[PDB]
Amino acid sequence: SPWFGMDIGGTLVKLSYFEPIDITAEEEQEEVESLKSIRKYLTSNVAYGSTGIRDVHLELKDLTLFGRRGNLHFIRFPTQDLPTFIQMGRDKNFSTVLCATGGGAYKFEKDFRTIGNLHLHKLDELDCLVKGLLYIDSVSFNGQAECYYFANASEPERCQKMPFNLDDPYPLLVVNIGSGVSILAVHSKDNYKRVTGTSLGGGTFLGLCSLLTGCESFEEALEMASKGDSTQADKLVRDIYGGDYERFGLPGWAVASSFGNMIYKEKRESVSKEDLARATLVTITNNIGSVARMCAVNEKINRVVFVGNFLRVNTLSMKLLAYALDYWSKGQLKALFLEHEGYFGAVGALLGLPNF
Amino acid sequence: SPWFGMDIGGTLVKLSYFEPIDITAEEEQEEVESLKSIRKYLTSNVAYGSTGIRDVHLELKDLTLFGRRGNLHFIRFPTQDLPTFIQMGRDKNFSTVLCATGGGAYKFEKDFRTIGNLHLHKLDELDCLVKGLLYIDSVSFNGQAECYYFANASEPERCQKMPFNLDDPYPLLVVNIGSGVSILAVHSKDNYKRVTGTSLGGGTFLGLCSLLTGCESFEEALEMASKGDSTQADKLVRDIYGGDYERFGLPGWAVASSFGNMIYKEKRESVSKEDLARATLVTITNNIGSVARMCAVNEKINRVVFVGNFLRVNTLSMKLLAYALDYWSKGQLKALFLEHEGYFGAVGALLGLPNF
Ligand SMILES: Nc1ncnc2c1ncn2[C@@H]1O[C@H](COP(=O)(O)OP(=O)(O)NP(=O)(O)O)[C@@H](O)[C@H]1O
Ligand SMILES: Nc1ncnc2c1ncn2[C@@H]1O[C@H](COP(=O)(O)OP(=O)(O)NP(=O)(O)O)[C@@H](O)[C@H]1O
Ligand SMILES: C[C@@H]1CN(c2ccc(Cl)nn2)CCN1C(=O)Cc1ccc(C2CC2)cc1
Ligand SMILES: C[C@@H]1CN(c2ccc(Cl)nn2)CCN1C(=O)Cc1ccc(C2CC2)cc1
Ligand SMILES: [Mg+2]
Ligand SMILES: [Mg+2]
Repeated sequence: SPWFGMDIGGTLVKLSYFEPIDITAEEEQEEVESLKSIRKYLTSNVAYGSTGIRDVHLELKDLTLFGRRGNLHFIRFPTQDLPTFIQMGRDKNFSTVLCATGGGAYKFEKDFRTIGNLHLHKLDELDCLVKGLLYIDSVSFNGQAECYYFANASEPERCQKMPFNLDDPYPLLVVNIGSGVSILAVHSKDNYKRVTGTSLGGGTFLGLCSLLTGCESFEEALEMASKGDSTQADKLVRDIYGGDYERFGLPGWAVASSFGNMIYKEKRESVSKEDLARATLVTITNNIGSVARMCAVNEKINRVVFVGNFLRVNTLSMKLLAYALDYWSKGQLKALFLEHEGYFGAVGALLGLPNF
Repeated sequence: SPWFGMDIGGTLVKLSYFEPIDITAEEEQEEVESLKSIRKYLTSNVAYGSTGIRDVHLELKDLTLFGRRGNLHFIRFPTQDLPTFIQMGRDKNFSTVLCATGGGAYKFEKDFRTIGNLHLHKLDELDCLVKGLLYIDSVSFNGQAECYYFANASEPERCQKMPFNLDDPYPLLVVNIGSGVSILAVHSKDNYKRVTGTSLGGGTFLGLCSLLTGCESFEEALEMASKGDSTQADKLVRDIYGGDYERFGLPGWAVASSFGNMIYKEKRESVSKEDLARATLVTITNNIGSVARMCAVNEKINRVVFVGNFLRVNTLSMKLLAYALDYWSKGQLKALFLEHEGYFGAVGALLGLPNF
């Protein structure tokens, strides 16, 4: 049986697949054509159907897992297309213990059981996130750091991505930005809590963008936002005060009211779709950073790691988060990021396989 | 000189006016026609021009202030129309010490000084809020409680507005929902801090609503929202899990992703403008309640009072706030509201008049 871990989220399915590379001669005889066909299909394609993608650059090579050497692969596709995945799974010449997490492990349990003799084991979506994150960081990204930060995030001429060491990772605030946001306080390998969450997450960015701009993809939304000026939509401190609000240390450039200039008909008429995309991104990202900061201060944790796919190919939000956390905490908190940010739940699920 | 206090916000100007009612015979001789004309104009009209409104139901009658008996009046108009107000102020037969707060006391300082021999004294917008709130509560609302809560906010068949006693008001978390949000921790009459704020406030509700629905007023936006179903736009916990997320006590009805269903083209095509208005209101209100709760827990304050004009004629948001704070704090925090919620800064400004 192939070794998969699966995180079925509200928006995306993430799949970790361990490809053995130490297959012997007698081991290839004792394996069925369908097992060979699935291994060949997964490793010889980087697009699967019309919406599946293997993130080739994330592959972990020559990993020893469960006493075998192999490569760990990272694949994603829309949860909306899970029926197609399950149909392909029921197809002839494919007849497995599947560790699954995320909400969809429960919602689609009965659908996975249409695959004959498949054994589905549901695991908790935040327990899998924790052990996946700790595992990838422990094995490294092919010898490079899994974790990084933006050095000198206050100065743009200096702000550069730099590796960050998490060899003693506790305590840790994990901010999981998916469709919504979950915020976790990790005190040990076996001691963590969901301290809170927010419903203003990646799905809010994509949903509002689509309504406001007509964009048809996450990437198109980000490309619109990169061209925009959020201050066309947002009311700033200087629009209210005429400059800084000195008494409480609020700089004139801080957003006083997100989309607050859109109360004026003449401004709604002059704002561009790119401006609205950028205002949506800034609004969502700042609120996440602000909630993360309050949780860090309350939990007394100074390391905040942001994960989830809201941040993939999204350097705008990452830099905004890095700069904001540093500025508003007056340097007391650091924003940390992880190369495998969207996949930790899927890896954690795969790690539960020995328990079955 | 008439006794005014003025709070010039990013969206609305609030004006408190003290009308003396113990004017003697010899006092009426020694007063100028312009002073008489302004008193008559203010007390004989409830609409001023096309956008000024006197909130007659809020009037405090037979108040003793600065050793005089009179009535305290509450008037509001859009900051956008302040040029008209200043022009009327420069008009002949109107030729005052004006205590002003809010950002616009600084932004429009030079404009107020076009009124000859007017003396403008700027006061801080949150210091004025505190002393105004404490003062109105101390004098009562014509003998009724200024402060109220929604009893049994978890049960709708029982949930009713009830008076709340703030005779010993400290400590207190004050959540000021204007264009944006400021959150204050009040420990004594002279000891308070702005613990944080959020840029997702009343101007976000009105701005996003106008973009999403075409509504042209705050009241039209609220009326649209009252007819809508936010779950048409929002992705709920049960849309992701199929039911409750038991492990972390998240009910199926909780919003997992605000506007998160709008990532699907077919749902954007079926959602109504009323649904989007309601989703905007729920998103803004829940985020405010959530931020207020984190601040209360961190500050160790169990009384949270919500003020600002986002909540005027807005019982939907008030009940949402009451229910949410009670539910998510498991009954440890109570949402408190104030009858004069939009005007405390203007009253605080007026109270600074003796210092000049
Ligand atoms: N190709 C993509 N398609 C859709 N959303 C994308 C894509 N790439 C990035 N995103 C963003 O990533 C978010 C989904 O992140 P993800 O961590 O996979 O959440 P999820 O697990 O599907 N949801 P959840 O149930 O809340 O944990 C979306 O809301 C988008 O903001
Ligand atoms: N007639 C109205 N016109 C505009 N907004 C209204 C009106 N009635 C209620 N509101 C709401 O009340 C909000 C303004 O509240 P308010 O407390 O007066 O803020 P402000 O002082 O003008 N802004 P700020 O500079 O942040 O303190 C608006 O954003 C709307 O959500
Ligand atoms: C429980 C928290 C805090 N909520 C409030 C609301 C009002 C108040 Cl007064 N307090 N808290 C708002 C919603 N929440 C969330 O976690 C939303 C949420 C749930 C579930 C997910 C992921 C799918 C797992 C992602 C996101
Ligand atoms: C300083 C706070 C917190 N901000 C962040 C952002 C990122 C991070 Cl990481 N942390 N905090 C977001 C903005 N803020 C505000 O107060 C916004 C704000 C300013 C001013 C007003 C009123 C006009 C007085 C109303 C509202
Ligand atoms: Mg997820
Ligand atoms: Mg204000």
